[PDB]
Amino acid sequence: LFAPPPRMQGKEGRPKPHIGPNYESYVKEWAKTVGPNSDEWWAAKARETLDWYDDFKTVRAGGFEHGDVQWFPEGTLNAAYNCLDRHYYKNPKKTAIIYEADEPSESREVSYEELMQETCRVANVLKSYGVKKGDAVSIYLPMTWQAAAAFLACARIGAIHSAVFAGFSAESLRDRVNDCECKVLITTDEGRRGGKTIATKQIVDAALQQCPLVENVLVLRRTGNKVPMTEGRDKWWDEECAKMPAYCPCERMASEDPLFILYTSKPKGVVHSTAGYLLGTALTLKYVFDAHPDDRFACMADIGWITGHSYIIYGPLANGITTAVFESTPVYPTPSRYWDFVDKWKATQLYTAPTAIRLLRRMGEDHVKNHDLSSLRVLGSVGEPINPEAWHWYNDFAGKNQCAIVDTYWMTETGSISIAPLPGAISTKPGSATFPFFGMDVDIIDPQTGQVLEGNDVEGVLVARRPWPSIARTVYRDHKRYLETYMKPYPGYFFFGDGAARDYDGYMWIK
Amino acid sequence: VHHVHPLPDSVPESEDLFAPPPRMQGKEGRPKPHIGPNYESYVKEWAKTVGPNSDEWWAAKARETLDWYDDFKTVRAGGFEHGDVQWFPEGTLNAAYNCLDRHYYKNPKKTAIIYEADEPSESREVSYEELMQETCRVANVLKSYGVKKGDAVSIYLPMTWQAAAAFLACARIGAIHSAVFAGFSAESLRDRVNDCECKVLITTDEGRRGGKTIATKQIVDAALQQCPLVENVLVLRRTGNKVPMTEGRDKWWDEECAKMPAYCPCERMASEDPLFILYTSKPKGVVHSTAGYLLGTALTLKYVFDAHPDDRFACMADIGWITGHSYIIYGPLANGITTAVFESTPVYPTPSRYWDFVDKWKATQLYTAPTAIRLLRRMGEDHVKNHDLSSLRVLGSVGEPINPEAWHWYNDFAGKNQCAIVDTYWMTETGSISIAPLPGAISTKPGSATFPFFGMDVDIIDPQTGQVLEGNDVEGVLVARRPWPSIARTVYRDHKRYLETYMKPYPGYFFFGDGAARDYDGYMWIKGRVDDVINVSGHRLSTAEVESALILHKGVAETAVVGCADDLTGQAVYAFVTMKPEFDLKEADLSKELAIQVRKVIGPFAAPKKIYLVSDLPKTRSGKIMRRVLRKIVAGEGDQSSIADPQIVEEVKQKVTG
Amino acid sequence: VHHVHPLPDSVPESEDLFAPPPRMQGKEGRPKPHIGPNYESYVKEWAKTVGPNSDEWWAAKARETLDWYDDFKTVRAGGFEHGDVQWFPEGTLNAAYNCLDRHYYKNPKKTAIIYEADEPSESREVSYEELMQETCRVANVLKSYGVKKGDAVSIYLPMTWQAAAAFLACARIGAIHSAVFAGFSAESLRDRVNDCECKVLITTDEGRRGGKTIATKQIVDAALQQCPLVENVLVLRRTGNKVPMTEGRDKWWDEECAKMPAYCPCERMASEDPLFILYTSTGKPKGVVHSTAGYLLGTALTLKYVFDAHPDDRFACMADIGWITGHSYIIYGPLANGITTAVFESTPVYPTPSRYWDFVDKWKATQLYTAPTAIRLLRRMGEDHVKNHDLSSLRVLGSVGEPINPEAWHWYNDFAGKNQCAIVDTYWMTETGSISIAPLPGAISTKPGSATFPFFGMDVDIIDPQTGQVLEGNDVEGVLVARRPWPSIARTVYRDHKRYLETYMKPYPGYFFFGDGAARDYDGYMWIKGRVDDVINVSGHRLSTAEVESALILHKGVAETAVVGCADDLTGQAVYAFVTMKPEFDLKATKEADLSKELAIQVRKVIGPFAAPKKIYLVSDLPKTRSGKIMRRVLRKIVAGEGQIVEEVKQKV
Ligand SMILES: CCCCOP(=O)(O)OC[C@H]1O[C@@H](n2cnc3c(N)ncnc32)[C@H](O)[C@@H]1O
Ligand SMILES: CCCCOP(=O)(O)OC[C@H]1O[C@@H](n2cnc3c(N)ncnc32)[C@H](O)[C@@H]1O
Ligand SMILES: CCCCOP(=O)(O)OC[C@H]1O[C@@H](n2cnc3c(N)ncnc32)[C@H](O)[C@@H]1O
Repeated sequence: LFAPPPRMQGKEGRPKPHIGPNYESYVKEWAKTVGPNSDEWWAAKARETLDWYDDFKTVRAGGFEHGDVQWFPEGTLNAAYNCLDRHYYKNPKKTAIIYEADEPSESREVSYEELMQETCRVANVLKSYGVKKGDAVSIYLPMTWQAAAAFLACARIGAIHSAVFAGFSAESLRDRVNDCECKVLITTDEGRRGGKTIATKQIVDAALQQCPLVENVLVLRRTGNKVPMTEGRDKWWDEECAKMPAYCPCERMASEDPLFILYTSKPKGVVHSTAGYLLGTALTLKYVFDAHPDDRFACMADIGWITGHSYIIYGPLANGITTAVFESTPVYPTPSRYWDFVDKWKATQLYTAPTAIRLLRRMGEDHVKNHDLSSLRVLGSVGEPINPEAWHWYNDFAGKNQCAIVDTYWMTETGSISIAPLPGAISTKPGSATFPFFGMDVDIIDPQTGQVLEGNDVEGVLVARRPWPSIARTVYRDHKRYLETYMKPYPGYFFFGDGAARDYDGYMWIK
Repeated sequence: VHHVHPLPDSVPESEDLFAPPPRMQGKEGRPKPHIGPNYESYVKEWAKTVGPNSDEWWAAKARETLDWYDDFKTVRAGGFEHGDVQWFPEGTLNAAYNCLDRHYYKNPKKTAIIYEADEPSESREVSYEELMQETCRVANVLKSYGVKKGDAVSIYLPMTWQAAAAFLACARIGAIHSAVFAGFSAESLRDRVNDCECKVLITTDEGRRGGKTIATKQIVDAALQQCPLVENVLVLRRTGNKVPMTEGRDKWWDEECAKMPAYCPCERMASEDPLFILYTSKPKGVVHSTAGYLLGTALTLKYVFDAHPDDRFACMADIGWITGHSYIIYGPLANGITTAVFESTPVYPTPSRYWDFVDKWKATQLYTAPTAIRLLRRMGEDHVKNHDLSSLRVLGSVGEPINPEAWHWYNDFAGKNQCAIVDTYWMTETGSISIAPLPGAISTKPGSATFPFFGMDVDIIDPQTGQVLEGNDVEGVLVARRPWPSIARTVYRDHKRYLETYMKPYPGYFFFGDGAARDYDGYMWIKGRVDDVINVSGHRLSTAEVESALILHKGVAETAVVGCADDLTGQAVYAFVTMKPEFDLKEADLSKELAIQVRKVIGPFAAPKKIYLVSDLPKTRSGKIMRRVLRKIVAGEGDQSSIADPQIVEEVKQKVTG
Repeated sequence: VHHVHPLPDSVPESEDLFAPPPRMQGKEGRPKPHIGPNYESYVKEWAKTVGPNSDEWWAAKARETLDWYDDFKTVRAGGFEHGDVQWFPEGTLNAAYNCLDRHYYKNPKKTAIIYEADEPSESREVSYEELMQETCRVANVLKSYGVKKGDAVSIYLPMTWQAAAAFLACARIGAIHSAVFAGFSAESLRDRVNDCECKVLITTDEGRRGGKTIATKQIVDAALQQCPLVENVLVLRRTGNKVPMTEGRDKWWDEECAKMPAYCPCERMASEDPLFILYTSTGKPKGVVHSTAGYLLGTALTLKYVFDAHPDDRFACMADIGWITGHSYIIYGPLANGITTAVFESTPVYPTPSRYWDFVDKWKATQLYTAPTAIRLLRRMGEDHVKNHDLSSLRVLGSVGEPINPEAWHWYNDFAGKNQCAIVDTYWMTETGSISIAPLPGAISTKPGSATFPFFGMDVDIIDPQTGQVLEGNDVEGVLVARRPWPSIARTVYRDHKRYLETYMKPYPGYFFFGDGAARDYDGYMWIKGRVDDVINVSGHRLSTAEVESALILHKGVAETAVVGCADDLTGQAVYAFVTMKPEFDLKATKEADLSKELAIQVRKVIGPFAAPKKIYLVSDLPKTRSGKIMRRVLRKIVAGEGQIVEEVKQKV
């Protein structure tokens, strides 16, 4: 066990946590977010967290059975306005993105103003190509800060972006491009990671040879090395944006308009809508990571995955804080890079996968023991169970046993963290996600019985009892596959696909 | 000394007045009427809805009745002269939101549609949840075809419940639906599909009505060979019989919808955005806009039929005509009540069908047409006399004048003398009911529409004089003084025809095209189309008044009178007469009895010069008597395909020319 | 004593200050000024509109002046450096609603347009009802061609009242209109049509201007042979004479409109959606883009305050909708205010040079707005055309387009105004959207040739082009800059934002650069001296075109002049003058040599000895654009040797 450490109780001049100090304080608030009286909390949270063009009237409707989940349906908003414009109007020079380049010397801070201006220019480029509200746009970009401008330009005009991880092959890119039927692709000339050159345009050129709908390719000049360019079809990002004004109006989006598709391994195009997803990411960032206005949030994932979607771009920028976009690897130049980064920028949270937490602990304690790491308050794990040898090391060499460790469990289809400790309220057990997040009423069902095994010291499949705002709404042009995979196996429930157990202490353990 | 006479009736005028019966007085546990309990309560509310200070009532009614995304500022503007009528123009709303979403959110399992299939066993209740989900899937299918706000979508569907989902899916996204009655020939379909220039058509494999199979998909294919703009066809699998499916163009409804999410956002529509095009009988595309039309249907449904939240409204018309647009789909669903989609005919499997339907579902109101009333009246009382039917409180009649004889049969046997009868006058171009009794307030006369609805200020003009005839006991052509919210806004891409037809004949007025009389008590009588008058020796006759006289004779089921030129009287009346099957047939003596009764009740100038006793009248598939055919046959123009049974035409030619 | 001099004038400076006359004082039954009665009343209101606390006033004026569908939250944002200017960004509205619907709802029979046809008898009044219905019909026609929000639509229409309907039909549905002056060549039309990539073009069969025919449809057909994207052409039947019509592509306005309803909904536009592109004529055609709310607010406010417009005024701007002046002060400005605006189809000299004054007395115009070129044309025609007219309905007379010489200014004040009108010399540009510097007629005492003081929201300064630094205080001369964005500034150059930044934002970083020379005199009055590019540096003495031309016109029988610089080895540059004499002048009686001597002598007395021209050319007319601006770049290169009025000038040179 490990109760909330000094940095998560207001001591040493730190911000006091939003939920604290004990489990009773967490349960008091979470109880407001589930059950038949939880609309009130969700309605206020919706109106306090997001800027709306038109208010909503209904909080929620629909359910798992037919896949017609609705949240704040009559409201209209825009994700770019909430992640850029509204913070730009309040503090234009605040840093939105810490761009940590592959080479450390090339890093620099990108203000909300600069990010909004680039987003507006790209939005104007997409409009000049004929991209309309509801069209899909594919994005094949590595971890340069302009990836955020690419996402938010699509959201700004109501286009649906579909991000394709920049390590995917020509065939995997082709499949995802063809499935979403985008007519525009946004990519780079080359990607730079761990000191090597990704030939992204070369992969794009070979992929597009079997992509008959793509008519326009916008190419970011990331390296300037000679890459092939197809006349008419291919245009340079900087040359196109130079022609455009640095402001663009926001399309007024219905709450349930699709915000993006994310193909997850045939590739299944997981579709998230606008307000519910945006709310879930902003509330999870705030409470699960205890974000405060001046925080510098360092999520080391990739924007090609949902972790990059929710916890690099949408979550942090919606909260108006600073977010890191890390271009390199955990061990380039040396295995100390994560900590070189943490002290150089004074990151207040770090968020990473157990895979990397174990490629660092394997590289030796010499790379972490002589750093400050004092700016960190919360350390986060995501993607896979953290072995108890990894949990203790991340607490020791990364937190100096003074940061809370949040084991966050979720999936692409949940949009936002489902079960995790709130670091100022929950005492952690290594390898446990502990209690479920606001809006997540989870239970355990016996697969041999189809019956929920109530109580403690139980084990079975993990399910959810009621829809939550950030839940994925469909699988793109394959709603049947959406109902069969998540909704058919346990009627009245959502089926995560993961086994789980709840021990005597009520703590959840994800198998 | 009254110059205006009621439609011929066998009941004395002094005993032919019908006050709201106990079921419409808040007795017997029935809901109390919204407007009651006498005429002055009608006038009291009506007076707030016309004239220089009616904006306040209409602004308030609009905001109470409909859920708006954005409020309106202006209540009304525009006018007849240039056809620029506007209502609530700055407001935005969506018709599918008002007909589905807002009721789904309140009571998702409440029944939206009683789907009464052709085969009675296959009937079932469709919840607001289920109808909304199917509406959103179809809307999502339409968007995947590139249907945008303001695009036309043709609909060629019979009376299954999915037809409501087709209408509402178009409105959900701001597309303009153009519904085509599923009984129309390939040529009529083609003409409508081309005129509206839609790129998408929604239809069935087949339809089932009265136990026969309608080969809609086959008809579609013949039409589409002459509709170059149609790219997508969405085919509902209603029967499952093998039908042709053109690769690429044609997709199955259930297969497309299975790919799509069960919710879809609503397009935020301006008040004056076109909601639909409805062709009449070149085909004239009557355009209605959104807020004023929807408000019109919701208010008339509520007040003309005294609808209350648990009512099960049984309008037996077809969504292919305005009666089904306004009083099956939009009016009843906007009010959040339960509405019937009746897939069958009134006499299938037997003429007991309406009454089986009423008691099975405890229908609270019934709304049908005089041809159906006369059709069941013909088949006798065995099929109706032994039902309860006490769930009914209001019985409606629409489409033509209802002969008093038929009115009394409706009142005696459908209503067991315990329902109010609402004779509702209106047209496709008026959007909603223009003149009718409010059934908790108005004392009814058989054959009279009585008094104008909220927002309708109607007068009678002497057509020779062009001036309004002030007062009572007057006769002329019906006109409306000011625009009302649900009036048609244009004729599709033919605004000149719209102004020339309704707005030019009497400037400052809307011209209905009907002759009308207001009697001594102020009751309005719709007598017929202006174009259909018979002039005999200077006496102008409506067909309805002579036909009402003929049906007072025992054994008569239905008649159609026509005028024919005459050298000494200008025209003469000719009558085609239909008898109940039970009547014992001699023919020459019955015909003389019929002519004598017309001369006694109207005058010798109305007496048919000749009477043709036929076994059936020529009727279209939609049920109307084919009067032009009868006229042209009497006129010697026998050699000059809407006919439901063409063998009848030869039978009529034989009896006239043989 | 003063380093900055007024433009040379025959009147002594101490009698040359003109307080608001009684028509502008609320006497004789005239409306009381919105701002008055003196300089301090102007300053008191103007201080609310600039500086770090001016949001409150702009938010109030925006909500009071325009009808909004959605309110805004942010008043202003962005700046010159990147060209991301935003005003009222979250608000939504529609320009057609604001110029038509809301006035139609209140008083439908009020006259929106006084249509003054080429022939005076063919003129008539167009109600707000009639104009709204024609706008809605055309908007419905455009929607039937598939025009969507954000599409561009070219307009090649002469000055008939339907030009306003075509602009507003585009605004009504959110299309971006691109108007092209109806006299432009086919090659000029082609370039503008292709640049904006429109698929629809609105035009006439023919235009009528001064009894001459404008083969608009013939010119169009030539242009469209090289315009591949244009699919639909809507042809107004202005004359009904036989013009070619291409089957399918071309349709008749009246036949299309007759099929359409006479109401059409308004598209809900964001504040910063583009309203129109307007191409200007030193390089390629520059497509200046204005957005919706700020531009409309600016034209509405300037119309109200610079011309002191009141609800029943009959505003007579004599420009052409092909230029920004007609955009701002014929259509959008006056119709947003709900008043009556004039659409004048003729020329100032058709039928007689009394047309303007015939027009003014026929309609009882309350304000007149025209250009110095027209003023100096009527001047040379003689005063009998104006002398025996009433003209008393007038309260404000305005001048736009170029520096107005004091000689022209007094002729305007004495004859057009009978010394009872305020003269408002209005300085601005296509790129400013609306009037930038002008007298407020109920408050400001005018000097002949001074624009006087900045408008609400305009915070201007003078920079020394030789140092890049602002000149502090009064009695200074340099180049005019603005310190902050204003609501109606142009947002970009269409698909060429880099040219927008390089031209306006980069010359003096931190400021907006107008490209004009200017001086702020000892009283704080601003004087616009000419274009920076037209300045002539004679041995260090920087001479502006306006002051030398204003000197030359003080000579008897001089009608109009242009001076340009060319390099001379001794003085670096020397002044070269092209002079136009009134047509009655006897060129044989006066040897041109003695004319030159008296002219060069007259220049030395008002400006200085360095300012005399090195050579004077007598010409019959000067090279001018279709707008009327003198094409001094042509004269400068022709004088520099580098080669129909141009062939006459080159031969004479
Ligand atoms: C988490 C988003 C990254 C990619 O998301 P994805 O590719 O959709 O995969 C989701 C799967 O990650 C596993 N997982 C996630 N967090 C935990 C945790 N804290 N403890 C144990 N397992 C975890 C689950 O098995 C889940 O199903
Ligand atoms: C009304 C909806 C279906 C028909 O709509 P439509 O096809 O546009 O027919 C309009 C014409 O039907 C006649 N009509 C209609 N209802 C009545 C009535 N209650 N009493 C007398 N005549 C009536 C009129 O002549 C009218 O003008
Ligand atoms: C203003 C609309 C018509 C021309 O619009 P434009 O074609 O954008 O011309 C812009 C240039 O016109 C000159 N100019 C304009 N008005 C004045 C004035 N009152 N005094 C002195 N000069 C003036 C300037 O040099 C300006 O830069």
